[PDB]
Amino acid sequence: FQLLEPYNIKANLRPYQIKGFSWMRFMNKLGFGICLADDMGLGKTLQTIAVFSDAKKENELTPSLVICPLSVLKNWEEELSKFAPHLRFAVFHEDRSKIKLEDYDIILTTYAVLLRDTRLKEVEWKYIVIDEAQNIKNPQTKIFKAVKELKSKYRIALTGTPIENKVDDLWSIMTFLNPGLLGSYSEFKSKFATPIKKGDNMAKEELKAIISPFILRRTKYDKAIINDLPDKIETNVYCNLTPEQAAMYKAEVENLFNNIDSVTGIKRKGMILSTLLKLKQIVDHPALLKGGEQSVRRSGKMIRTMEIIEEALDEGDKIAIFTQFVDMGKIIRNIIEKELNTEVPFLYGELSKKERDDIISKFQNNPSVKFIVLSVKAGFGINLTSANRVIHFDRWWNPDQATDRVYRIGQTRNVIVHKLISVGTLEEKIDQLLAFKRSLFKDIISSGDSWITELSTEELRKVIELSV
DNA sequence: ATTGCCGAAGACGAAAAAA
DNA sequence: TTTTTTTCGTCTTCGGCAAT
Repeated sequence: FQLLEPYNIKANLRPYQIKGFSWMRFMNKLGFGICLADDMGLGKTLQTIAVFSDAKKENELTPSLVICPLSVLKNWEEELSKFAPHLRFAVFHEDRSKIKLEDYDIILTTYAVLLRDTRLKEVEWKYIVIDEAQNIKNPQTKIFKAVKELKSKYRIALTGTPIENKVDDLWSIMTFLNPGLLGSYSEFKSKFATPIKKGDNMAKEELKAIISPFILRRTKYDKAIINDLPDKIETNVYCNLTPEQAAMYKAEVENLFNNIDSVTGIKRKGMILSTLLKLKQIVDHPALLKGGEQSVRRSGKMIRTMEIIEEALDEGDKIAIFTQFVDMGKIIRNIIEKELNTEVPFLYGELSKKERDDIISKFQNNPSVKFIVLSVKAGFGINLTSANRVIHFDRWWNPDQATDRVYRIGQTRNVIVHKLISVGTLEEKIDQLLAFKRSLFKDIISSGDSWITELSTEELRKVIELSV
């Protein structure tokens, strides 16, 4: 064994990532299928990229395949090009005929697409990374079928949850990594499964022992790492619009550009403001403008928010959701309370200082109260030191750590901050400008969003209009 | 307390229409 | 032939509801 050196990775890997990355490689080189199971938050992706980078210099990368959930496609896209500008990749999703596999180091696909494309089926793959491997639990599924039939020199199954404790899920992921290690799903099931399930120790102990050398996992509270992680970790959660929202969106956009031409001056700014405002609501949830049933299905953000809440809950986290519309504040609280059948305090302006402080007390002190929804604009006294998980539903903060400090966010415990952005909306494109620069793109942008009202009818169109 | 056979719903593509 | 919006269809998990 030996700790490798992050190759041309464009970032500083914390100790545990330098040990998980090199532990992964070491085993791959000794010809084994391993599984990285660290907690989301520990950055499996990056690590998995450090591997790629090194596997590339030793000439063992090109061509490798990554199979992930649609949810996280742009996530790899982004992390790849930022941390490894030097690695060539292709997204295999649409117009997949205009893509020649072999001419790229890496190829990103979807479990979905694997089930409908032979070209993949028949390649000599160096690496094959199954992202969020839970998508394979049931060996009866077709994707399991489709995935085992693939050809690979090296494999890595990435998962968020512990496999060491879900007997049924272990097999597929394990057998994919190293075929045979557990026999047949039938054979396995009646020597470990039913046995372990039926209360057995000599079963687990062994089963564990056979597997353990292929599974590396590190929680966010592991002494080793609690103090190395940044105290505030921020990921961008990509959301898709529901057909309904996209109609409304498209509807409002192609409407401003039917009157914008008519007017100018003061009214041009105002016009673009409300139309901007209506958009920022349509992406949040359609009921904000149409009323009607406040369902999770009507909104893309609500769909992702629920998936997140699910994980976070899986480690008694205390989640805090922010939103610029009081009305959105009520819907979110309503949906969560009903669906999870839990208690959810909601804090916004109007409430009496005595009311506020009553809620913040329920949040940090009642063991059962796991959420809290806030609809306020920073300049008040909110004490959120109990929150380890935070969600920004929409972009409610004045264009930050000086905003998190108004509340006591980093303060007392490591915290993961999810930032929701609707793909193709003005939400993603406006980041493409905040990230565009903060030397020439940061001064007038502090002036609220007024800076957008001056843009230019053609530029405004590229920014607010729905993209593909 | 386990299986197992609907129905139902949701998530994703792809074919099918059509300003 | 194009390009865009709708509808269609497959895979898959899960909530009953009977039945051992």
